Amino acid sequence: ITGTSTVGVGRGVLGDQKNINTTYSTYYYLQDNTRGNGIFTYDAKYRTTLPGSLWADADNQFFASYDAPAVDAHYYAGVTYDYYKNVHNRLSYDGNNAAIRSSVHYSQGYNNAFWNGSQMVYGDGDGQTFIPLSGGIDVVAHELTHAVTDYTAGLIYQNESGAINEAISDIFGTLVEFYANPDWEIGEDVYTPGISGDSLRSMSDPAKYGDPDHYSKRYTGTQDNGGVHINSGIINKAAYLISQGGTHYGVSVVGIGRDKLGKIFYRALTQYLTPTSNFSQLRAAAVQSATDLYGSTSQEVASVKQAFDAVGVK
Ligand SMILES: [Ca+2]
Ligand SMILES: [Ca+2]
Ligand SMILES: [Ca+2]
Ligand SMILES: [Ca+2]
Ligand SMILES: [Zn+2]
Repeated sequence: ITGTSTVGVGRGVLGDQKNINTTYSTYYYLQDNTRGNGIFTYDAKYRTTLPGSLWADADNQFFASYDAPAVDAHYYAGVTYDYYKNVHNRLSYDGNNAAIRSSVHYSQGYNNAFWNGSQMVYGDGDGQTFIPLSGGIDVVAHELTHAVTDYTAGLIYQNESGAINEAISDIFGTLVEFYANPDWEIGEDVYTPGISGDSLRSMSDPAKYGDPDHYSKRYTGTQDNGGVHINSGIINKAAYLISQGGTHYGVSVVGIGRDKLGKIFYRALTQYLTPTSNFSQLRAAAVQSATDLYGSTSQEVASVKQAFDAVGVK
C-alpha cells in the first residue's frame, strides 16, 4: 500500500490498450495515488466477500483476460474522478477526496454492478447477457454517481426518489461517457455481446426497451423497489430533451447542451434534492437550479420547464 507511484499498461474488456496508475511495492498494485486519497481496485476472485485483495501484479503489465475488468474498473474510476473534479469542482464522491474502492470478478456469471454503500462491485457477466461490466464507462460512472448521490441528496432507493437516484446515475453516467464514442444509451458496450446496436436503457427513447417516457405511463407496482430502474426513463427522457431538444408528445423543447444539463442537475443534486424528493420536487429543484445559474427569464429555465412538461411532470 505504501510504495512508489508508477504507470503500468494493459488491455480493457473491449481489447483497448490503456495506461493505468499503479503502486510498486514488491508487486505492482492497482493503486492510483494521483487522484485524491487514492483509487483502489480489488480482486474478489469469483467470491462475494468484499472487497477482496488489492490487485497485485508481478510486472506492471495487465494484458491477461483476467486482468481486463480490473484495468477498466481502475481506469474508468479515474476518468469519473477527473470529471467531477474538473467539471464540477467536486473531489471524489464525498467531496473530500474519499478513497475510491472497486472490486471486480465478483461472484460467478454475475450480470450486474453496484455501489454497496462503501465501494464499487462489478460482476464478470455470463458472457451472453453481459460481459464484465467494468468495460462500460457509463456503467462505471453510473455506479460511482450513486456514491455522489448518497453523500448529497441521499435519495432513498425506492419509488420516485429511487427513480431520480437511478436517473441521476444514468445522466451523469452519460455525461462522463461524453466527457471521455458517446451516446444517450446505457451499458451498450457491455450488454449483449451477441447482438449489436442495443442497450440496457435508452435516454433518447426509453420506450425502446419498455421503460416509460411519460409520467402517465409510470410503473406503480412493487417490483424493482417501485420501479427505480423503470420510472427513471421518465426523468432520463427529460434530461435528454433539456440537452438535445426535440418534440415529445407534442411539446417542443429547446436544447441547451450537455454542459448546462450537467451544471443544472448537479446543482439540483447537491443543493435542493432531499432523500424523499419526488419527480415534482425534482422539477422544482431543476427550475430553481437553472434560475440560480442563468436567470428566471433565461432560455435555460424555459427549456427545463418545457422538458418536464413534455414528460408530464408538473
Ligand atoms: Ca502482469
Ligand atoms: Ca457509447
Ligand atoms: Ca452509453
Ligand atoms: Ca449488445
Ligand atoms: Zn443505479
